[PDB]
Amino acid sequence: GPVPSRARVYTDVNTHRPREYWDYESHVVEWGNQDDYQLVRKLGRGKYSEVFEAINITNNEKVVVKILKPVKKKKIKREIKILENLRGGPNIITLADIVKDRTPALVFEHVNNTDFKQLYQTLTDYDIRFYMYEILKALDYCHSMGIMHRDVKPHNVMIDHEHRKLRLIDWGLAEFYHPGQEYNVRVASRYFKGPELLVDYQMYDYSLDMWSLGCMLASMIFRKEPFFHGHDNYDQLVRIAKVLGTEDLYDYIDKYNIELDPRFNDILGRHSRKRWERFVHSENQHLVSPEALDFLDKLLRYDHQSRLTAREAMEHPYFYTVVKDQ
Ligand SMILES: CC(=O)Nc1ccc2ccn(-c3cc(NC4CC4)n4ncc(C#N)c4n3)c2c1
Repeated sequence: GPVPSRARVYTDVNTHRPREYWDYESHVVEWGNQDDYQLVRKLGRGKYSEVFEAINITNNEKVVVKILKPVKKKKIKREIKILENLRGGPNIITLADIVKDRTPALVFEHVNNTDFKQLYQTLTDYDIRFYMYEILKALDYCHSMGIMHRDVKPHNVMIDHEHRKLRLIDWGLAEFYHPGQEYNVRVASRYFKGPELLVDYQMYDYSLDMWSLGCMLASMIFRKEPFFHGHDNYDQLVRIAKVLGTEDLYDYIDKYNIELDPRFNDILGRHSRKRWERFVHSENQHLVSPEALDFLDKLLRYDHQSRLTAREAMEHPYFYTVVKDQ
């Protein structure tokens, strides 16, 4: 069987908490009053919800309402408990209310989000460093609180650019970290899935989020969205291997005694590790620095144990100007 793994940091944060902190199956949902909100317009669909802008008629606040499609009680309880545990944490979306009427609806703080397809193409070198640092504050916080996001991606990072305001949203896939637990690998968007998910290594941890973050950083500095563009989950690992190289991949598989799907055998092939420089062009060079590439290299690792922690990432030279300015 596969060799076990433990998070390097925040390993036992939940084991030290009272049971109720992480035992979300026992959680009793506190329902607010549905009549306090009126929907204004549809914002879009998720996997298991439709999202609206609304008004709290009680206080004239703009809010966001996520009306749940049918999902198991325990999955709703998990997201609620996590949002409550993290509330007040840096750049974590605030869950403001939970209502019903027999469908449950989560009510969030509204972020005046700048279009992800527009905003990203205006960002300067400084902006990317600044917003990356803001995401790292949210990830260090949630990790320190015993929670993996497991769905870090551009769509789940709301930025009100005028106010330099960022929030990490959509904690619907997040889970509590418990050492030894075998997690579901069927999480995250294709392009952002960590190698652990793609090879079916279940004993993963907070470090998953750091891979996803590295994918975001690469797509921003190189202006290549998505960065790792797979055709499916199998081809996704191939796309990663054509950049990181196959030697390190097979080293990771050996170290954890992972059983690789036989399918993969015929498709991974043999690939050198590429230098980052092949992704730099006249369009993106203003975003790309030695610091950026050093930081990126230390997030995008097969071996989850070798990736930077959120807290370590915050100390990287890439952020020195940002840290001084704050
Ligand atoms: C709520 C959730 O987890 N899922 C989700 C899924 C789809 C959409 C589509 C739009 N949203 C938004 C749009 C904006 N702001 C307005 C300017 C566009 N915000 N501001 C704050 C949240 C939250 N939470 C939000 N959500 C979604 C959220």
